[PDB]
Amino acid sequence: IIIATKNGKVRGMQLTVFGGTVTAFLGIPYAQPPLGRLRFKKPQSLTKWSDIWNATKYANSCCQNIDQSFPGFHGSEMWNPNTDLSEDCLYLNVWIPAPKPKNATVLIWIYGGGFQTGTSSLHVYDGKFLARVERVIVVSMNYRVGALGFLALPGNPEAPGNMGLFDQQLALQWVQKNIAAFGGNPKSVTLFGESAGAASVSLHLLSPGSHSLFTRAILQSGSFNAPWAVTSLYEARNRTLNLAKLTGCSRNETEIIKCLRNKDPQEILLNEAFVVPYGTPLSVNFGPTVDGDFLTDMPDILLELGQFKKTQILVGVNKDEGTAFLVYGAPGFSKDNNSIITRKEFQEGLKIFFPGVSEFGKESILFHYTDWVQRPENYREALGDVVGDYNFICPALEFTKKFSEWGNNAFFYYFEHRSSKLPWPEWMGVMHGYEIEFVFGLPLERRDYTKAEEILSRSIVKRWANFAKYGNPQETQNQSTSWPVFKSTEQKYLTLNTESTRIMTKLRAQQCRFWTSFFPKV
Ligand SMILES: *[C@@H]1O[C@H](CO[C@@H]2O[C@@H](C)[C@@H](O)[C@@H](O)[C@@H]2O)[C@@H](O[C@@H]2O[C@H](CO)[C@@H](O)[C@H](O)[C@H]2NC(C)=O)[C@H](O)[C@H]1NC(C)=O
Ligand SMILES: *[C@@H]1O[C@H](CO[C@@H]2O[C@@H](C)[C@@H](O)[C@@H](O)[C@@H]2O)[C@@H](O[C@@H]2O[C@H](CO)[C@@H](O)[C@H](O)[C@H]2NC(C)=O)[C@H](O)[C@H]1NC(C)=O
Ligand SMILES: *[C@@H]1O[C@H](CO)[C@@H](O)[C@H](O)[C@H]1NC(C)=O
Ligand SMILES: *[C@@H]1O[C@H](CO)[C@@H](O)[C@H](O)[C@H]1NC(C)=O
Ligand SMILES: *[C@@H]1O[C@H](CO)[C@@H](O)[C@H](O)[C@H]1NC(C)=O
Ligand SMILES: CCCC(=O)SCC[N+](C)(C)C
Ligand SMILES: [Cl-]
Ligand SMILES: [Cl-]
Repeated sequence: IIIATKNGKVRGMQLTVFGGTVTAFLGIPYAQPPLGRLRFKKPQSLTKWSDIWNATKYANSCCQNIDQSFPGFHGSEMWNPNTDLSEDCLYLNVWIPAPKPKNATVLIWIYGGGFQTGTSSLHVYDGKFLARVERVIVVSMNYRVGALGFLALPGNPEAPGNMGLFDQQLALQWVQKNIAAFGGNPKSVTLFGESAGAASVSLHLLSPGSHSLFTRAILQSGSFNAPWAVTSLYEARNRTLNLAKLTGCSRNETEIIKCLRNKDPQEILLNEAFVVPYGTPLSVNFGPTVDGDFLTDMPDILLELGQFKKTQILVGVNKDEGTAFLVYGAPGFSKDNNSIITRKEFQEGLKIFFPGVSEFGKESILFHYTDWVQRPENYREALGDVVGDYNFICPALEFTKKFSEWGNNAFFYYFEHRSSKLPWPEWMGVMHGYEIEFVFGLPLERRDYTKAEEILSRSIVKRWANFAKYGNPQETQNQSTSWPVFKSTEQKYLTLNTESTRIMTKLRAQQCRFWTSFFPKV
């Protein structure tokens, strides 16, 4: 099938899904390749073409270091790019129902990866199931990551910072100007993403330039107020310079960029890892910064003072968000044994996750998380919760609380089902990033998951779809639990699992009081 867009014609491909058919347009360019003099600069508008652009395969993934901690292991390799890496990577994908819809709601996915990795061609981000089952149009895009996408030199158009965020924004603009041609409704666009993707979504809720580019937002395990989500102006500076020295580019800050623009992508990727003296396993070396363009002030200030797009949001986290990072630096941990660690190892673990923190700061963490209720796995579980609560759960809850205080309906979920096919060991539980497959409906495919998981995925897909279409995450036909709005007082949230869905209140009340009130002082 051939669709006519503002920049030219594009041909897609037909896909057979669940006895039906979906039309996919993989790899549509949405900006001039950020190459040469364009490296480090904001994305430039694309040059219109003649003839038909074949959008029948995923495009290149942006340059990024790859996870090599477990060669041959599907647990980690499933997140690695499955497409050739290249600086020429500003492309997006579109999955539309068949027959062509007339005014369908649009779901725009923004992948996570700590702003350093990720790509939209991953198997778990395939939008064809949603396009098929819910008749929504699914869009996803690749955006620059790492130094190539977030190198910051505030005020300098050569390397202003947040380039990756601008790529996402330019992609959202593309949908505004072109989605109607694919039978989509530019007035009904819901953004959703996980981890850094979620933090990205939350930042679009704060960026004036993105206000008119979408309707609603879904944030899975992430928000800009997460401690790893925004790079301080000081950090950015010390990192841009450290990268300069490491590539023999130290200089006129503008000449520094000119020098870096001659370096080979690999030389840059190779040195990104040492810009931080003692980084944590989250390793967000180059991320969003208050640039004065995309972000006009410290996000915490904007959130606190109600300066953001007023709309409905759906926010949530997984039960064991932190476990996954333990095997990437925490001493005594391993995906090949029960990882029963000691108090001493736990203490060294804190050193790893809280590098620049005072000794008293770490002791307070120990004090708060070690009042045992003896059990050999006490420290193993405490460290996991420490990492999860500090980096994801508490920041997500705080964001939800503050956001809803300004009148908008908000819904919060607590994902507690561990995939029956999870490659990681049992002690890691309901891991970070493993609810994604349920949202994209992979379990709907019987060729693979238990019956219970198929049903769970179906319910989630319906709730996510209803939220996108109507701003209300309900499943109204199968006598399902009603999802209550989250309010600052009651703080009700919904648990998602195979057993039975429940309405609970004040998730991690004691732990977040610690991370949100006390800790920020030390
Ligand atoms: C800001 O950066 C300095 C310099 O970092 C060093 O040079 C970079 C290019 C990279 O190779 C880093 O690994 C180097 O550390 C940091 O100061 C260094 O701190 C480490 C701590 O282990 C020490 O070993 C070095 O001697 C220090 N180098 C200098 C010149 O002071 C500094 O810590 C960074 N600032 C912050 C807030 O972390
Ligand atoms: C779980 O494994 C860790 C890591 O050890 C490695 O992986 C194992 C599966 C096995 O292949 C080992 O030979 C590998 O070295 C164990 O942690 C190590 O413990 C020893 C002694 O306590 C220590 O000298 C190492 O530095 C540790 N390595 C690190 C940094 O984790 C851990 O003891 C194992 N847990 C169990 C079952 O006790
Ligand atoms: C696009 O695919 C069609 C398939 O028949 C082919 O004819 C055409 O040459 C392709 N376009 C390019 C530029 O290769
Ligand atoms: C799509 O729906 C919007 C309202 O949500 C409406 O304004 C627009 O005309 C519709 N587009 C179509 C079907 O032409
Ligand atoms: C509702 O229940 C039916 C049959 O009991 C099931 O096949 C279907 O998947 C469910 N629909 C949703 C949206 O969960
Ligand atoms: C590095 C710790 C384990 C991970 O989270 S790997 C990537 C996960 N995701 C891309 C889904 C955010
Ligand atoms: Cl102390
Ligand atoms: Cl239910």
